[PDB]
Amino acid sequence: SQGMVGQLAARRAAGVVLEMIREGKIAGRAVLIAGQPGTGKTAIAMGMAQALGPDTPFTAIAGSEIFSLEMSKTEALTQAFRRSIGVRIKEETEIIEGEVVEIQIKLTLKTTEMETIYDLGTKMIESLTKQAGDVITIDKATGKIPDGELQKRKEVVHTVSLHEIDVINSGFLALFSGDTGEIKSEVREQINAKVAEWREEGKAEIIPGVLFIDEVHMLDIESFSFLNRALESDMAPVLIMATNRGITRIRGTSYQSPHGIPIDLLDRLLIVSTTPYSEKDTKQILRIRCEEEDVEMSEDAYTVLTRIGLETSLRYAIQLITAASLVCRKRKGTEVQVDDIKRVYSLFLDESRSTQYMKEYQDAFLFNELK
Amino acid sequence: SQGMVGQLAARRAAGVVLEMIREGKIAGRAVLIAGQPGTGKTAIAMGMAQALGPDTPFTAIAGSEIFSLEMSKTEALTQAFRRSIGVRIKEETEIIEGEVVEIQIKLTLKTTEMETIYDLGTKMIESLTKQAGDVITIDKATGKIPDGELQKRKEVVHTVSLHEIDVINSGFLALFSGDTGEIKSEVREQINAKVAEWREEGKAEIIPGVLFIDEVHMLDIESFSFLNRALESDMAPVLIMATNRGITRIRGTSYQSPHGIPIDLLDRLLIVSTTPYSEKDTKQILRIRCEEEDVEMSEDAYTVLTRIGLETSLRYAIQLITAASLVCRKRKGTEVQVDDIKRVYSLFLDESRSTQYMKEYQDAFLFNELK
Ligand SMILES: [Mg+2]
Ligand SMILES: [Mg+2]
Ligand SMILES: [Mg+2]
Ligand SMILES: [Mg+2]
Ligand SMILES: [Mg+2]
Ligand SMILES: [Mg+2]
Repeated sequence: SQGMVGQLAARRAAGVVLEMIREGKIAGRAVLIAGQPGTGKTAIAMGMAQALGPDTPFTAIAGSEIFSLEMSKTEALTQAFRRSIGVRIKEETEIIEGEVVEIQIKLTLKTTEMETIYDLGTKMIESLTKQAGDVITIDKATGKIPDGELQKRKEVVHTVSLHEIDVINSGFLALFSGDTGEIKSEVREQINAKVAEWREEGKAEIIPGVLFIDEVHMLDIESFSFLNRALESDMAPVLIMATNRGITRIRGTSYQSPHGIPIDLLDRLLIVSTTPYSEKDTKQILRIRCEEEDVEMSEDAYTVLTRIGLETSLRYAIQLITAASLVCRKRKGTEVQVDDIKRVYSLFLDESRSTQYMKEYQDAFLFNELK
Repeated sequence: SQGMVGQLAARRAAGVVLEMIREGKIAGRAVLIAGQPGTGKTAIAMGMAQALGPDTPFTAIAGSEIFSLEMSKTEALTQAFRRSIGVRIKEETEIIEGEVVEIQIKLTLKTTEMETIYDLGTKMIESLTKQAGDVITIDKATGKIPDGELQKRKEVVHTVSLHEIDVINSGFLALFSGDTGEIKSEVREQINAKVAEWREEGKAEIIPGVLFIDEVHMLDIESFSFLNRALESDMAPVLIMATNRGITRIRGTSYQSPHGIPIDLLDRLLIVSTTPYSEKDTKQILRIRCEEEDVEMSEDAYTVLTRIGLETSLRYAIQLITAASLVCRKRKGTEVQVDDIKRVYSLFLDESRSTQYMKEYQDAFLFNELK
């Protein structure tokens, strides 16, 4: 584990894809992550974005989320793609770094090569109040920590997605306003042009990110045509789809097809697969979520919760970590124990027990009926 | 029973959820109450709102109620969410409290520290007509019941839902007017802005309440996308859904799914379940509804009506309380008896007997046919 747990084979395949992307040998190609749910597909796609760069746009959606009352399928996909396409701007900031020589209430700084007196404002004096070398950024303040020049320059790369720029140009309770969440079509075409001229001027760079679409089988034929068209664009992001369906109907038609994907799009897919998490992987993941939530848990508790993860889902086992720690705090305990796990397991149902919620009452009802 | 009866396990689970809400560990999470109908699900959700505060907005809808001739699905949900989001305003009222020293027809009040003469209007004199210490609110009147100052200040917190404000800004027979029941989209965005500036000024506070959606399986995929988006908002209420369906189709698609809910939304659900009411719980509830309706009922009558509640539904047994008391009043009786229960049970059908209404006539018809 160097960022995530398990899924060694899938990660290995993902690595080969990353080398295709860097070598440019993935033009007009997308990825499909087959496998059952809860096998770390999102982690795979997310880690691929990071592998391309520290600030690579990553967007994760679900197939069902393009059918909404707030947007059209076209608008939903457009936003999904514009969140995954980054614009990289270089900010050039001036930074005065030097050794403090004197303060007068004028600031005299020096490097090993020069010395200068800088006028001091009221905000600077106070800021300064809160003979050793430091840093000062212009139109800003101090950062107490030099040779060469006193005023040097530091670069600050900024990465912003096309969608982020859409919002800046075009929010509180906006969801509950009743009006759609569309972006004006004439605003995007203004931003598409502003970003086009900046790129021609060399002031901006386009960084195609990673768009992850889970439950891709929920898309209909119209939406797949959109995706297929996007893979032919030169600025498109790395498309990654996922589904646990084998063969199924193509929504919008009466035709079966592998994963419910039309052939024109299947033809350009690199298919990978994830397997279910082993007993070791499951406990490893559980341990990592406990540290993140600052939850101390007994070893007998890890064993039980791990078993629950294998018998139900890793998503469900993680829910119980938050619940068990509260049950632990109520009894003034210091670490989650097996009893805490048993209680929350009885209080909160997993998807399988929830779909058969009476079977537990029928058993009890019959068990008492025999008395 | 400290507010409601039975459902100890479900209430226990609900309590653990309340601690998550208060600790903030429920971001992007909703609740699903599985179980059969008539098991106090609404009471659970309602009690959770009260547990958050005395004036926490609570809204209860049914899945089928978003499909109407008066609103669109978007409008129906928007109102449902805006009824569940509260705006808390602090009114600062001046209250003169002091000991009456003299009346002149001028009112002289005093505390243990000061004394003052207040001019008296005609309304005040009359109001006063209807040497001991009392209270007076300015621009109002008297409340006959002190040290410190004479004019003190009392705070009156006011809680109003976003929807209540929508109506104030935007009624008799409005339902039968033929025109839709929409709120102008430009009016909400004006109220969203007025509430936004008040909050920035510290004059208003947003109180996310509790939205309860029963029969959630009636929602279609478009509506579930809306809910999933709302759980990502920071001002959203605590969403609570319910259904007695196990696995069923996702309306708008041809795919089965647990409770007819898409996975993107299932993934973020804490599932609880309610069991059927026991014989003891059922009689307890019946006793409480009698006191509320001011109905005296014999113990042999409670036993019979309780049995009816177990064999049909608690909703139906409660209907018979109103009917039986009228049958009781007709015969000039003082308390409902078994006979009163037997009569109304024969006069008013439960859902099961109503769906087989001829079987009672066929039995009688055949019974006479044999004579
Ligand atoms: Mg594995
Ligand atoms: Mg369709
Ligand atoms: Mg599960
Ligand atoms: Mg019970
Ligand atoms: Mg429909
Ligand atoms: Mg009934």
